[PDB]
Amino acid sequence: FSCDHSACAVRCLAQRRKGGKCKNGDCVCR
Repeated sequence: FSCDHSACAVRCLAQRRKGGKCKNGDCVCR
């Protein structure tokens, strides 16, 4: 397990969230 900024970034931009960022595991989308 490892909160990758890339994975979240893509998973965010793909969910119509203009991407996001990881926070100690919590993938925030903004």
